[PDB]
Amino acid sequence: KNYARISCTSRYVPENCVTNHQLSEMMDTDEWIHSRTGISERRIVTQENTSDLCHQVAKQLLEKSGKQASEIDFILVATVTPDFNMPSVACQVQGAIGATEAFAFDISAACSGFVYALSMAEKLVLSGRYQTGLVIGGETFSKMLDWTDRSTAVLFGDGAAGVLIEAAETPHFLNEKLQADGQRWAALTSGYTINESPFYQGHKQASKTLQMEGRSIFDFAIKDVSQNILSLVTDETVDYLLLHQANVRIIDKIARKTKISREKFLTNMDKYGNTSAASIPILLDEAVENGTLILGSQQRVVLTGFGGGLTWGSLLLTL
Amino acid sequence: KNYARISCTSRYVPENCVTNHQLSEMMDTSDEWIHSRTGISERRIVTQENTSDLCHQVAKQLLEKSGKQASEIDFILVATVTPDFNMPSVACQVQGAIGATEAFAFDISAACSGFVYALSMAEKLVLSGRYQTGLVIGGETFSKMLDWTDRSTAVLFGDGAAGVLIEAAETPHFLNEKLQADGQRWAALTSGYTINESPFYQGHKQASKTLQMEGRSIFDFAIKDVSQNILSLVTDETVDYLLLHQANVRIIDKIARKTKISREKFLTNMDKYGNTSAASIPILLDEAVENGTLILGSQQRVVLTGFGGGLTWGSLLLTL
Ligand SMILES: CCN(CC)S(=O)(=O)c1cc(C(=O)Nc2ccccc2C(=O)O)ccc1Br
Ligand SMILES: CCN(CC)S(=O)(=O)c1cc(C(=O)Nc2ccccc2C(=O)O)ccc1Br
Repeated sequence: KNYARISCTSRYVPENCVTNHQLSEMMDTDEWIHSRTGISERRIVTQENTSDLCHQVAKQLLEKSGKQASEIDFILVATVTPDFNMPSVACQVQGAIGATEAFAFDISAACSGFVYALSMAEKLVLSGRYQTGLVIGGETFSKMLDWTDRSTAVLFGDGAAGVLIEAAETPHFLNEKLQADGQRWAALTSGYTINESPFYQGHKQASKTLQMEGRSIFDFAIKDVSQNILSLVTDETVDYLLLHQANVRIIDKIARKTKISREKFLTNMDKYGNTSAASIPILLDEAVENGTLILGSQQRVVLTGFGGGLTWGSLLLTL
Repeated sequence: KNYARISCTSRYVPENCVTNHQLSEMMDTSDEWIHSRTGISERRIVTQENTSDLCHQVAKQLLEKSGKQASEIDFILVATVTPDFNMPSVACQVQGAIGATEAFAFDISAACSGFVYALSMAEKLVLSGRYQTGLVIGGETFSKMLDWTDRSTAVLFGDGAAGVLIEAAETPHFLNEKLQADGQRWAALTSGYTINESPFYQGHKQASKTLQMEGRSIFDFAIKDVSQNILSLVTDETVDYLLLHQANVRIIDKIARKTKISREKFLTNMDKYGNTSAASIPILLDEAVENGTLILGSQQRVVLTGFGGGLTWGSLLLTL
């Protein structure tokens, strides 16, 4: 019994809802934002940090699935906006829910973090040493954004979602391709921390607040992510695709390039905008609560993420 | 042929070298004060390199020493809690600088247990049959995260990195592992907080990024929980050497006594490097291979055990 499947899904975002309207009044930018990106509103934290969000997801997953915290063999969080560098968010969550038996760590892979982490989760299970784990992508990008730069401030939201993953009799994780190219890392940065020790003599002026090269990542998505997807499926072999919800125009393009039915690409960024590592799991959980996807349906679903790094990767799983 | 094994090791620390003598003039205290407390004589401190650079060198050296081509690498894991950016990972930055164009890459956050956590992870990856060659580097630039006025913590840490090449093998090398965590104590050991000053945030948080360390809580923690962790894998009979996080030799002394394992088997490293966090074990590992103390493909029973922020701890039992 070596195979793994997703056994439960859960999401949690902050109740504070911020509209393009609100952001524009505040910024001076009207809903060219929506036609530009497919975004209408995101959720923004007013009191929560990232562990607060991931906690909720962890708590909900235990509730809905009816497992004890002590069943969890491990907890991976894919974030790039953790409360601290140390402790990891996962350790904070692991404490908060009393999963005494779990080891936990965070995975740093930007918008690919949830796919990378679900992939690593699958390996931890295939080994036979671990049966049950929680994988959660969570992010509070609002504390990284320079809110007076309308270029990006409008793009990102805060949120969190994840899944419970347990061992199974039959395979579900069918294939995967994980890729990266740090020869283009310049294109999407955040969270630089400046060394001001008495011994440091560099005066590097990297930003602490997020910064992206808009044209580069966009171009990178269409060409590279499209090839990565086609590396796993054609239209005949996939039923749905949950892509990192970073821009609806990317979704459109990737669909035409890949010749995969546009209908099959679920969308979400209208309500949540770009929540990075959280984006796929949020979408996933909505689609399940919508009734679009059903655990055990055997629907053929590919999850594909892409973002800073640069990183990208796809999973083909039968649900 | 799906068993990970360590096929090569290497390490890199900045050139700038800060002796107790120096800190003691700096911090206005004595040579002996520093030494008595830490058990350390000198340690390396960056002056122009970030974690990504220290890891770069490591990867670079593992490539040259193993005579492997970067294009052969399938994955790069970096254990670090002091990255250049949160995004991109140090792992990716390294992956760019060495043209490992075929490898995917990410960071693992698990503080002073990172290397062990990460090594464990590479085993699963290789074990799956999807990947055969990977770099697993622990590197840390913790000097940027200390209040250098405080002789209490700042005299403890040094910078640097070091890691291993892992390759697929016919015969299993990784025998047993136990990874543990206790987030109910995460307050004990913290760094790198980052305050939300968004226009929407109405919370009220102070936030030195500078480390906060509850000394005796984590000292007693290490002596108790680590010991029990080490014993669930081996006893004195079934181990040749143990590579532990180099936090403070007195922890290594007390743990030896609890486990009832020969003290000479616990390799020790800290005089000249100080506490290098995720770096500590893989640097100890490369020195020991220099000495010839450890010999690759000898079948020496070895256990690498880490413990640190989280709280995290964990041990790998592998055959060298
Ligand atoms: C030609 C596209 N341009 C406007 C429609 S844009 O470059 O300004 C732009 C371009 C992107 C983009 O390509 N984003 C990403 C691409 C890959 C991975 C992650 C992202 C992300 O936004 O997180 C998002 C928003 C805008 Br506005
Ligand atoms: C009672 C112990 N005291 C002096 C012997 S101490 O708190 O100053 C101290 C206490 C520790 C310690 O307990 N460190 C750790 C414990 C668990 C995990 C990691 C570490 C680490 O320092 O990396 C290390 C050095 C000193 Br000096």
